[PDB]
Amino acid sequence: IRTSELLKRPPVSLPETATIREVATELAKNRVGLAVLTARDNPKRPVAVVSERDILRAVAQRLDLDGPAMPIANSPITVLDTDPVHVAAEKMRRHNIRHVVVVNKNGELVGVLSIRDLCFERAILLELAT
Amino acid sequence: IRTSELLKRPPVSLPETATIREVATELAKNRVGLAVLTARDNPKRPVAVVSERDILRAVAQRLDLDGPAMPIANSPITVLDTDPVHVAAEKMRRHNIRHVVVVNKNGELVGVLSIRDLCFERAILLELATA
Repeated sequence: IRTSELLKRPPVSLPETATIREVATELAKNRVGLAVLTARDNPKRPVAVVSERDILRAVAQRLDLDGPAMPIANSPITVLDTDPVHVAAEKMRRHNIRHVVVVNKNGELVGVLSIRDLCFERAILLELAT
Repeated sequence: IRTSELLKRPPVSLPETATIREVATELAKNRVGLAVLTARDNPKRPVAVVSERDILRAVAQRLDLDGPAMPIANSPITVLDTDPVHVAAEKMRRHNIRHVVVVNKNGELVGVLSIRDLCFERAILLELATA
């Protein structure tokens, strides 16, 4: 199974100019945990990622949640749409993260894969198990 | 493999009167995503849960983050410390959640199990796949 085969929905993405609350709004609405911030010059080019974890920490620290999201963002960890799903599972495990950003050969955003997408189906489980 | 075998640290718990930001602070500190709210008269008894996802929604809705957490809380979805890990995975899948509250036979809080705990190690995946 390739990572593209498991991608059924578009990822949550926002311009790199997004506020913290704007990211939270899109994540809450789409019931997913990681948002991709995209370049001003290309909305399909990933620049950073913001997790619900980052927003949580912003709340803990009393940051202005209408301020910019980029300062709480981190560099994306990526796999290819062409990569076998075991590579996606390896990066989540080894980087201790619950998502990977799926990009194509040309570096454009294809989707985001969750550990939730890999762990529940028997066929994916058995593939990752062996 | 039992759920108790995969518990890492003591669970994040706060009394049921906790504010939203108090929950966020404790979760941020412990680097985990689910807090258990416990009964005022019994700190061992879970009454509700608040995850980073609930806090996310709170932010999106512009709630007073220094107001009570209970209104944004959910009923605890629990498993026993003696349950096989496939029971936890199934509860996560069927309730569309990424955590479960682990309790003992007397209903006391033992820990919180995450999807991270179940979904990385092969031996565990294998056991989830067999069920």
